[PDB]
Amino acid sequence: LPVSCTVFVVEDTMEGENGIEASWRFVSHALRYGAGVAVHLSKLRPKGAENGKGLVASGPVSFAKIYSTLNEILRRGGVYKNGAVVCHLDLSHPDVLEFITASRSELPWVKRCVNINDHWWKEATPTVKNALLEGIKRGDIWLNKTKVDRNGNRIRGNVCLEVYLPSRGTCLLQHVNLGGCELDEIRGAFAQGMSELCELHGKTNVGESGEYLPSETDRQVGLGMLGLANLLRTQGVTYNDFGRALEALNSGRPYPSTPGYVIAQELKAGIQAAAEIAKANKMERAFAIAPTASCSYRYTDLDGYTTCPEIAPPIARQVDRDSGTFGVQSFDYGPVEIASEVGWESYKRVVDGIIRLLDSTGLLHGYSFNSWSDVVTYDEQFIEDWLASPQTSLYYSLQVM
Amino acid sequence: LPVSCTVFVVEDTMEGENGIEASWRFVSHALRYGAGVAVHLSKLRPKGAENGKGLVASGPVSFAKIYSTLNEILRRGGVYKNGAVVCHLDLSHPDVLEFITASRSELPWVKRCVNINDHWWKEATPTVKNALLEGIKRGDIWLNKTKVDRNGNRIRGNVCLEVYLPSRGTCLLQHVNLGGCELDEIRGAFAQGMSELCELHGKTNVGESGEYLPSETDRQVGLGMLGLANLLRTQGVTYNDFGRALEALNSGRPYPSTPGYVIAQELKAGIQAAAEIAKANKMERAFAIAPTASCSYRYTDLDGYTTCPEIAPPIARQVDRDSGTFGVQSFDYGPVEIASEVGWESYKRVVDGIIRLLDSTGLLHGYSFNSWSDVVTYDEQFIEDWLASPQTSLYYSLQVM
Ligand SMILES: Cc1cn([C@H]2C[C@H](O)[C@@H](COP(=O)(O)OP(=O)(O)OP(=O)(O)O)O2)c(=O)[nH]c1=O
Ligand SMILES: Cc1cn([C@H]2C[C@H](O)[C@@H](COP(=O)(O)OP(=O)(O)OP(=O)(O)O)O2)c(=O)[nH]c1=O
Repeated sequence: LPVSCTVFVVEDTMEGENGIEASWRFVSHALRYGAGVAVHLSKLRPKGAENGKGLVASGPVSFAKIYSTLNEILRRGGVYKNGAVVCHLDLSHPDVLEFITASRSELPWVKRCVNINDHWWKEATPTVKNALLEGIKRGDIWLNKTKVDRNGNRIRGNVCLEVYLPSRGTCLLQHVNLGGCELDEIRGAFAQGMSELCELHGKTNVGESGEYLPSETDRQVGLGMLGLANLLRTQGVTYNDFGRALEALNSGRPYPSTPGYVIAQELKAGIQAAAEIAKANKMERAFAIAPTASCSYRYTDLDGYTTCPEIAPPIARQVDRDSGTFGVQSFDYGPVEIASEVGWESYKRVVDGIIRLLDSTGLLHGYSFNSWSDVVTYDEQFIEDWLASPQTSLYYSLQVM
Repeated sequence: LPVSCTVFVVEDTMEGENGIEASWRFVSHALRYGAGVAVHLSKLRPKGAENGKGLVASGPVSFAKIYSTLNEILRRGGVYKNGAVVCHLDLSHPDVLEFITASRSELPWVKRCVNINDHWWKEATPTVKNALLEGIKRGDIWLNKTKVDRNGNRIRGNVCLEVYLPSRGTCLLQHVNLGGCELDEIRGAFAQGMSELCELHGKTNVGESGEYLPSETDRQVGLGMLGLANLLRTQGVTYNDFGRALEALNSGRPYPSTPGYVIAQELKAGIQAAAEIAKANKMERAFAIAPTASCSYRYTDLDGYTTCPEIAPPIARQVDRDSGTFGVQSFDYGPVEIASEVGWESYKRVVDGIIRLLDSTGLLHGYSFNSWSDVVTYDEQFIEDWLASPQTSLYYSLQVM
């Protein structure tokens, strides 16, 4: 199916409609088509908890092994080999420590994400914090925040962390190419994208298979953006200037009409237009920023160069992608600013400003924030700053220098 | 349930009534109650077989890992911890070699049995034979023969190898205590046991759960025997004399009326009476010899000593059984002959004679033959002799001296 991702929550019982065995069947079905899953194990009771009629429960870390085996077998046998599994878990779970410290031999083919917020982080003991920092520094444990819908009932993130869905949901995404649109066309492009997304929401028919929710009950769609670096290059605006202009616009402070200010105002106007169009069709959540590693390569800017993925600056001007089918393809991002030159502060400020702009309308799913391992030093201060900032995830740990 | 064992055969398809996923659910259900399973993987296509719509199949050895994980988790969490899994496989399967050589790290918590006969053994290449001999010498691979019902449709052995059942079947067993019955009472005891088994066959209601076959369609029961060594001791008959008498009786040759001959004639008469009673109730198969390690300890002979398990001679006169609940219990088998003193030949001849007597009526399931590793040298000649002899399995590799 076109469904890129799906979300499943497993109840604390072996059998049922959403039982662990039903979880095995659903994961097998999702992997046989290539779509990834995010099996949330936050409800399984802790390991060693005795009920009285002796059933010494094993805990989520035990079933992680079953999911790992299923993933390995089916992905190596599956038609689509791009599927992945992400076994989310909470930070308040008493088992989290074990979940953090399991070596790659025990759980070889499953990524791991931790749902954290202010309360659980504060309550966590120092040992758990140190284990989390060590894990993230080695690139094993991802982070994600917790957000409740307007009714207060919990919603859960997907595989790639920027879309928030309920149980057995699905994800519909569409990307707007900033590099390929002129400054005046931004609002029109945003309106066209949002209208197309609203129209396409009701014609997917994903839920007909009986595994997914019906389309009428979802009321969600994600309008992401890609190709910011090319736009900044074309207008001759550096990341520092764009970040300062975005911060000034968001704070409401007066600012001179520099090109960065014009771009920021155009982005705000387009976001507002898209928000109005979505509100017309009764869309709960509209804006979601997802990585475009597999989608950016098929688009081009005005000058003919390849558009940079999402809004971050490309690590290197030229990228050589190796695929077993089409071989090795060497593409160029043009004379754009790259990670080492811009610096950590400019990138962080720019992403924070854009995420604040998108969130201002209240229709934000999330963002798949990266992290440059060769520049910043992982510390509890870094996690505190990440939690304080409007970001909503921590995806990968790259090397830039 | 009282069901000691069950048999499942998995088809070559992911979904269905007997699909691999149905196999996972059935194995989980069987393990949650302690009853073991014998998941026959002889129908899964070989690893690496391509169909054209790319599905590079993994093979049975891959799903052995899923079954191992399920067994580990559920047995350590299961209420009854006596459950076990035995992943049968054929000798003609092109994957058998891998199945034989997998180390204990890959498949830690699943036993392995090989279904062999004359044709497959002859067709097997030397490397497979050497791998099988090495495996059996280390006590990893068990053997079992192939037998077809009166209609020619294949039937499959259970976990402990002496009962032959169809898919989703069950096993009903009852044991006759030779040590606790006088020489004249043998026929009456056999008749009583067979009548009780026939009566109890139709009142188990195992198939009401929807997983097992209905009781009306089974038409099977197993009348085993235990406590031969005590009987031989009481009558003052050594294993050699009893074996010679049994061989003479079976061959039809004239023989003097020695005590061994009297015992053999009584056994034959009792077997014939039980066979007639079973045939009265239309029983397809009636006689099955199973190990009594967990059942012999609750019975006593005429002199008050504990009866020896099945028909083999006990390894040591005194046995100290350690259980976490009742602690350590030291029981005595009395002044009975033991393994080293009797020798391999006498034991082999006695078991062969008794199995021939039981098979003479055509109502034999099988026998769980042991093997003394410290006496016999494993060679292709040994396997040839085992195949030639009326035995039907090869269970464990013990040490006697
Ligand atoms: C039976 C069993 C349960 N468990 C644990 C893990 C599951 O999350 C949890 C679900 O057990 P349940 O299936 O709900 O056990 P139960 O219904 O018989 O008893 P109760 O209602 O009190 O739970 O039990 C094991 O880990 N291993 C086992 O073998
Ligand atoms: C899809 C898939 C199949 N297989 C192998 C193992 C199973 O024994 C076997 C069953 O596949 P099927 O489910 O029968 O595949 P199919 O129905 O789409 O195509 P066909 O009818 O030709 O089989 O395929 C894998 O090993 N891994 C996989 O991911």
